[PDB]
Amino acid sequence: MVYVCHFENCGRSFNDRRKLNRHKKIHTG
Ligand SMILES: [Zn+2]
Repeated sequence: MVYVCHFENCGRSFNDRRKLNRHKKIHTG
């Protein structure tokens, strides 16, 4: 699935769950 890291430190979009899941770590630590 595609997801959008529209968060207040990124404003990015990622055409894969693996690419958002691996990136979301950088917004948890
Ligand atoms: Zn992001």
